[PDB]
Amino acid sequence: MLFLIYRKDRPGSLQVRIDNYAAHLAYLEPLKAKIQVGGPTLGAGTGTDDKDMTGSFLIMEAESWDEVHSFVENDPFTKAGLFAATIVERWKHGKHND
Amino acid sequence: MLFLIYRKDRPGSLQVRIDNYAAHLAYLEPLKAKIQVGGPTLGAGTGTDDKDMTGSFLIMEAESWDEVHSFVENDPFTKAGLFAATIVERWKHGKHND
Amino acid sequence: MLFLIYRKDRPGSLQVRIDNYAAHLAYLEPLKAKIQVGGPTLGAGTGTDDKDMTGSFLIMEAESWDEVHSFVENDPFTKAGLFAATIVERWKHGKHND
Amino acid sequence: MLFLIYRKDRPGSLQVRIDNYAAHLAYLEPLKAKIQVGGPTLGAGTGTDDKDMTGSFLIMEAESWDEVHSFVENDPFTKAGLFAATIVERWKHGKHND
Ligand SMILES: O=C1C=C(O)C(=O)C=C1O
Ligand SMILES: O=C1C=C(O)C(=O)C=C1O
Ligand SMILES: O=C1C=C(O)C(=O)C=C1O
Ligand SMILES: O=C1C=C(O)C(=O)C=C1O
Repeated sequence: MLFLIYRKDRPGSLQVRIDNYAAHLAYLEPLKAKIQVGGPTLGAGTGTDDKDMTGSFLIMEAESWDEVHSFVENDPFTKAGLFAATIVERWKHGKHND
Repeated sequence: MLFLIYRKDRPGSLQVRIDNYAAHLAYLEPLKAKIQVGGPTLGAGTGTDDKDMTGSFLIMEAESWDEVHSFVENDPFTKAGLFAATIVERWKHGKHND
Repeated sequence: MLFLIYRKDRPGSLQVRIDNYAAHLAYLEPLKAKIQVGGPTLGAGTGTDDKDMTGSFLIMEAESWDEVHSFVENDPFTKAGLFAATIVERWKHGKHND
Repeated sequence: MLFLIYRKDRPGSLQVRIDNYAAHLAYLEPLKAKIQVGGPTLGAGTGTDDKDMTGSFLIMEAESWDEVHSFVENDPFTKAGLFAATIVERWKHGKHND
């Protein structure tokens, strides 16, 4: 069972993301087996550096919305108040293929 | 250059999705090389059938927002008025790995 | 200083909303002076009854994102795990008028 | 019948908003009777000037999703490719009051 987890940083908070980035990745590390796809959303331009990060997107396995809820609630990014938006959706790969 | 393309169906419009589903997939077919990840969002429960579809999510390569804009504008789903929400974000895979 | 606070219920959770609706309104009651606009989003059709509710939208005064964060975190609806999406934006009335 | 219409500008496109702002307001002018609430979302800080605008939010009367769809499709802002996100929801004022 897969979930899309989309979270967008509040304006002006890039430094909060940076300050908590190592802790965020350490929080994801034990969960890596459950994360199918993951990475930051990016802002203006073509840059792909740390300074270009504007949010977090993951596709993750979970047994329940309760599990997803706790995962989100316990993220260092969430606890730091980084995000202005959070969107979660149950999801599956298209079964033809795209 | 990758973009997240998230689109959520209007309420009560599952039959519109069904009616246009073959055309939508035919529209995606020539673009398949550019689509890294793709599939429907799903609603209540654990079902993964056609009746459980509530929207469309894709991660796709494009050279420009203009290209993404046209791709969205020309989708049979868009032309049928299926969606209540559309969210597009530039994005990259996390470069450690998750 | 005004914020849009948009929150959409998880699929299949209308009964959670109902179960917590009185508590939610009681939670908003002391804050009513700060809420400029408020009401539920509605689903398919033209109905405007309790059964048609699909989420919560408010425009509210706050002195800080920290205040908004706590307001959201302490809502009976949030504690019950009602929502799949939460979007917050600083906002102002257009100064001509619309 | 009321709809929330939420639209967020693409990154780096503040100047597109500025360039099209007069045309946007002229497009809204004949519709003003149908718009209950309207204004720009705002970004970082406490500023409320043109430079602080990051998107458009309206609450508007319409007889149909088809009407909302056309309204969005015909906006100078939409035609200019200003937006990264568009969210539309049927909505009503809470009938106690908040
Ligand atoms: O692969 C898919 C891609 C989509 O966009 C959709 O809506 C449904 C699918 O099965
Ligand atoms: O892999 C990643 C996953 C995230 O959630 C993030 O925010 C940044 C990354 O590089
Ligand atoms: O009133 C307004 C309405 C809008 O849609 C906008 O973008 C800016 C404003 O000032
Ligand atoms: O006024 C209201 C405010 C809310 O947040 C809600 O969910 C329902 C209502 O009727």
